[PDB]
Amino acid sequence: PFTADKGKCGLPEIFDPPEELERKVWELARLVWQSSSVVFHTGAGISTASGIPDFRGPHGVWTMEERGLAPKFDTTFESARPTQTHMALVQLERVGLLRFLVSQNVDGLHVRSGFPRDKLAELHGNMFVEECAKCKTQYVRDTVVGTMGLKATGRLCTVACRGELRDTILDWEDSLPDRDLALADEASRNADLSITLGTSLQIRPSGNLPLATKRRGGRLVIVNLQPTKHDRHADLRIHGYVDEVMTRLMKHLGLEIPAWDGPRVLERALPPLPRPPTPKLE
Ligand SMILES: Nc1ncnc2c1ncn2[C@@H]1O[C@H](COP(=O)(O)OP(=O)(O)OC[C@H]2O[C@H](O)[C@H](O)[C@@H]2O)[C@@H](O)[C@H]1O
Ligand SMILES: O=c1c(O)c(-c2ccc(O)c(O)c2)oc2cc(O)cc(O)c12
Ligand SMILES: [Zn+2]
Repeated sequence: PFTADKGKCGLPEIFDPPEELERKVWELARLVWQSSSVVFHTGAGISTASGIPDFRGPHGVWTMEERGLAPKFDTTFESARPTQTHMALVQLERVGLLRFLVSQNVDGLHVRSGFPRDKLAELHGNMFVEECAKCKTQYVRDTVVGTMGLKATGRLCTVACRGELRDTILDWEDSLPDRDLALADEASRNADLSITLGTSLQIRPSGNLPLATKRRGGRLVIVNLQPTKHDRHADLRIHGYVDEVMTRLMKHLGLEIPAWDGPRVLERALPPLPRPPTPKLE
């Protein structure tokens, strides 16, 4: 834990100049239009624009620690709002353009945005989620569960059980929840398009799931300000802020980014909404 390898921290950021950024986001649109099964992979980069620092960015938690400085939070977890990127992903699922969403984020924003939990793998856990050690029932709380490392929180299960509730935050030693990783793995293998957003892809095996898409000739898009572990495997690398990339993508797809109603939990995806007809792609 104290000597846990925190990987490559504080690499220089890359900014695609505007003409190139505009051309890459057009190519991403073309890829989304052409794909049968689109899977998104998110990391801490999608939450930096809500005030939650990442881990390995220039002011990330691990980067600052290396330099003997502290990360800065501009929000609590409870007062953090979903970004434009978070809400774009909600809409993409609703119109059937996203098959599944794999996140390394513990910040609870995908759940709180109203993204359906049955299309989400939360590989590293959720700050707001406790789980019955007996029956495995999960409770999505309105405040952060005050423990980390799969510890007893002190609350008990209420299923019609009295099982001990534990946090879902993996420590360095803990392996990924089997359900989340198994669904994330099946989605990534069966996808013909994996898109990574604000992850450096340094964690194994979370960071490696997008590569599974390349099996049977799937395509891989990496959107990130820094270099990533798997840059050389990407069909398309977009170096720009994920909110800029996603608002431009949504405009190309003719989709609006929906309103956030405040924190709301959706267990099961709703029936798909209508979406714009597809352009002719030669
Ligand atoms: N607004 C932004 N737009 C685009 N890219 C961004 C933005 N902000 C940050 N980035 C990029 O976002 C990337 C975020 O990379 P990392 O900080 O490694 O986070 P992870 O989610 O992959 O960390 C994985 C696990 O490691 C930890 O131990 C935990 O257990 C994590 O769950 C950077 O490369 C930024 O350049
Ligand atoms: O529990 C914690 C936590 O999860 C995170 C964290 C950091 C960056 C992220 O991008 C993120 O999603 C979470 O930081 C912390 C920093 C502390 O001083 C104390 C904590 O207890 C946490
Ligand atoms: Zn129980």
